[PDB]
Amino acid sequence: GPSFPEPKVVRSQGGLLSLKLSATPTPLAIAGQRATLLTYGGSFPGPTLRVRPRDTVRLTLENRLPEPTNLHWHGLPISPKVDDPFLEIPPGESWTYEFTVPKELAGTFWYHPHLHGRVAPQLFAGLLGALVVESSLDAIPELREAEEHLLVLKDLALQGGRPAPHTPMDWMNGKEGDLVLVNGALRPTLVAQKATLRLRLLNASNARYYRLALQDHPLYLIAADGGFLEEPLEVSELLLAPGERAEVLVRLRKEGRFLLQALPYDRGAMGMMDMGGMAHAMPQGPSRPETLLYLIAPKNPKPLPLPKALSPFPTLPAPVVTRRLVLTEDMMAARFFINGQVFDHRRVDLKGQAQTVEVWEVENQGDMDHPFHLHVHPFQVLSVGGRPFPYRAWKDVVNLKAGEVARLLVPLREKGRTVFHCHIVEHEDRGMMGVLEVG
Ligand SMILES: [Cu+2]
Ligand SMILES: [Cu+2]
Ligand SMILES: [Cu+2]
Ligand SMILES: [Cu+2]
Repeated sequence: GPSFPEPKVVRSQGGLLSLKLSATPTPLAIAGQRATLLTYGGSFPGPTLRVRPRDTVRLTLENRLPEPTNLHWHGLPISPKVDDPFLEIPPGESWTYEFTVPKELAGTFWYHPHLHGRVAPQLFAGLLGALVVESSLDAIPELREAEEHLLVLKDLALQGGRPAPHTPMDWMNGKEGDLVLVNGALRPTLVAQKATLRLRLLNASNARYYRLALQDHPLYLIAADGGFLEEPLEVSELLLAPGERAEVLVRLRKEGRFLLQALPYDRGAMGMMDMGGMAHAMPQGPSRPETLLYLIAPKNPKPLPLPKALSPFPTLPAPVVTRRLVLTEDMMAARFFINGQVFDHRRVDLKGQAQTVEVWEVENQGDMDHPFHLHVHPFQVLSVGGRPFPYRAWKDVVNLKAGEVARLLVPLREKGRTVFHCHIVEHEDRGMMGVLEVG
């Protein structure tokens, strides 16, 4: 129908989003070919859930997979008793997630499986969808009058009409696929009807990075992972690591066709080489450039003025502890560590106090990029690689290139046991995850 494919939207009704969603192997048409994927709601991506603060969400997940699964409400600062990373929904069983959307929340979030050891294959097979929290700021004219679209960035590889299996190298690097899709479509065309576009961006890939650039145009960052910036930030490109989100304004400057591209980016993935007594790992180097979509500008584009301001970032109490988390790798074993340990669901690694603020220094001592994710407690990135972060906004995933230190301001919110881990999900399944208990 519409030239631009976008997941179906389910909205709350009278302050309640009540929905039954089954995770099921589903025959689909994807990228001009028939394939059986694992989907929520029979679609890839799963449906977009659009809610408002203080809405009630009642989501019954029926597991029709041959293996156990669960849901992670990625980015939502709700209770880890609801967003429970240790829950197992057995095959054939159902579980109902009921939570209230926090009052002070806005932006693009998402849901996907989080059963340790099975995350990478289930996510890669198509189990993912977006959750949008619409705010009163969406009513200001500079945003309301913009044309809005969600872009779910997720790649795929097919073998015999099914998701390609994980190889040993996939477990080491994180699996990337040759089909680089937007909303499950291969290089769709967006024929813009307005000159200002508001694009909600989601990197739902296992491991692929998206070094985003729109031909002949800057991007205006207005929101990060878990909330608005304080004011629009002009960027020439925008890197989205696995699990990250962003919202940008695009102000179309002239008529024409403009490529939105994932420019070449070296995240440190490795190959293997044998050159006579060698048999050692070699960098894959940068990814080849990918076209994500074709953007057709309307006739005589006159974009709206940018919003002068978005949302003030909260003033946070002085922190009461500093934590250091060091990431390391054993590439040939495909094992990944935090402070020298692999995940153990029985072991509590960190113990913090709710409503206190902590400083987290996360240090990448590996040679690969590692996008560090913390559940339940959104954070403020202060600096990465010794460079001050140029905006204030809630994030829940922060990318660390090799050698870099990120300093995060972490306010602890809901009490309970939750996790932190690399969002190259193969690395999480292979041990790069730890346990935080908030009391
Ligand atoms: Cu996630
Ligand atoms: Cu998460
Ligand atoms: Cu990693
Ligand atoms: Cu997680």
